Amino acid sequence: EKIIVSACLLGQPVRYDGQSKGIVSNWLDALGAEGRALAFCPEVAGGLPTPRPPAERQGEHVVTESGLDVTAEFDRGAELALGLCLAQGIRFALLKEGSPSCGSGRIYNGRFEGVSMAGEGKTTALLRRHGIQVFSEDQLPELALALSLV
Ligand code: SF4
Repeated sequence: EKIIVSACLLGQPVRYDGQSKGIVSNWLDALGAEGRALAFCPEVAGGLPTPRPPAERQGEHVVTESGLDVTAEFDRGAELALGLCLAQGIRFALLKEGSPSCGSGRIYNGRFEGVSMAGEGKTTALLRRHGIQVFSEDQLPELALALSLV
């Protein structure tokens, strides 16, 4: 049984600033070694470049600080994540917290002022709407238990 993982959590330099959010986790390493962790970046899959300017949700819209609307790419990446899960039989996701794409518990408020609020990213919202459970890097034991049970 596989999971879809935010590519940045696996150390891939696909973050908006070309950096990575590689996490230290023996369990995630073992899952990867078994070919069960499918790296995925909604923003890069949606057609956005690396690097790219920061973006925040404003309701259903996703915009940059300058007002550029990038919802089309966010929604494409969200739909490609779902497509990958349906094709591979994946029903769990390990996505990056705070992201306008991958956030599951929190996101930035859309005012470009460093203020976080409770909410979810566009990919997470789509995945959960289709019955796929989304966990963050702060919920690895919960995700591991859910995956061990099936
Ligand atoms: S879109 Fe998601 S997977 Fe891609 S770099 Fe941003 S947080 Fe990581």
